[PDB]
Amino acid sequence: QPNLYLSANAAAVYSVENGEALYEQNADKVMPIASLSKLMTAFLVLEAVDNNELSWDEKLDLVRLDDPSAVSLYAITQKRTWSVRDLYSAMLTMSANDAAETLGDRLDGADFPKEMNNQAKKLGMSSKTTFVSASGLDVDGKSAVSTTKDLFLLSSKLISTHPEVLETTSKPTVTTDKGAKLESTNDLLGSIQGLDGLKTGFTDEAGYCFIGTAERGGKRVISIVLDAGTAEKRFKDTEKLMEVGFK
Ligand SMILES: *C(=O)[C@@H](NC(=O)/C(=N/OC)c1ccco1)[C@@H]1NC(C(=O)O)=C(C)CS1
Repeated sequence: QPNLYLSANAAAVYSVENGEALYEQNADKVMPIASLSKLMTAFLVLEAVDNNELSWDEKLDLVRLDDPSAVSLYAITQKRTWSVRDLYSAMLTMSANDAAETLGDRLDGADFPKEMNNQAKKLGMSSKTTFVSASGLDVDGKSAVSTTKDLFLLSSKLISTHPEVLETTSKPTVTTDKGAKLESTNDLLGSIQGLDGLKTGFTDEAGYCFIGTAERGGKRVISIVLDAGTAEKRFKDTEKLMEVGFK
């Protein structure tokens, strides 16, 4: 494998076709993942719509977060009622934590972390993965953790099961029906040709994290960057991983 000099502590890029690694650094090491948890929440929201168990047009009131300081749709808008569609978009574009928690609570109430971990097992993720909340916020001091290998398995399963997820994560801005603008945290959209996802994350413990995905000519790759040093460097790391991915 090539000799990359990444900011990330743990990183890898995989070809979706055979699931095989084109670069791996610390790909078995258990890492905090933070807002990357929202990809499991998206999967379960998309499953519930397909199962005739949830409506895109259902109106829900945002749940209140124990810390009013965290990134939240409510603080940006002063608007409490939102459709499932817009909460889903907010979760994936700007990483609104209260959107993610409102969706998880609607799906399974208090038991939603159990459902995330049940589904982690069904998707082939190892027992090193632990989800604690729909948003990736710590609960009872407990943090969501995984590995780049398990994160790949979740990502590729999300994309092959619900390809329409990329219709949301490929957009630099999502405008809801009523005109609210939801700006994506993925600053590489429009910079790498073929890049259409997937999810950012950051906490002090997790560092700056990003799962990316791009397809050129039938070939899809998924890159995972964990614990980069700055908000810009997880993207510079991704640029290097995409270059290896399409070599
Ligand atoms: C997901 O990781 C989420 N992070 C936080 O809400 C958060 N938690 O700290 C305990 C935090 C602290 C400082 C900034 O966020 C979203 N992560 C990011 C990002 O990927 O950079 C943004 C832009 C929205 S919050």
